[PDB]
Amino acid sequence: GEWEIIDIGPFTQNLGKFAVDEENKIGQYGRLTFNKVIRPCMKKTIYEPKGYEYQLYVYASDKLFRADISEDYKTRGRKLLRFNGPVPPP
Repeated sequence: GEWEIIDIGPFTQNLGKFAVDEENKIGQYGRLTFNKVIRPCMKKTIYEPKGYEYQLYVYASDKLFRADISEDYKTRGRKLLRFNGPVPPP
């Protein structure tokens, strides 16, 4: 469907790593150390253009953040859209 809760296994954990790595290039929160992605994790399907958006809760340097990631359907390239926090536990 258009909105879907997905698993928090390695694929999702690696999305969270990507978000923290990208956030370290902006440096808003200093040098963040990736800890863990936790539930819930949301996958939005984009039909035009084909692609996905992922909304994650990711612990980094033992703080909780919300990160939004785009992934292109055809090339699978990723972008960090949004990285906010600390946020309350879901």
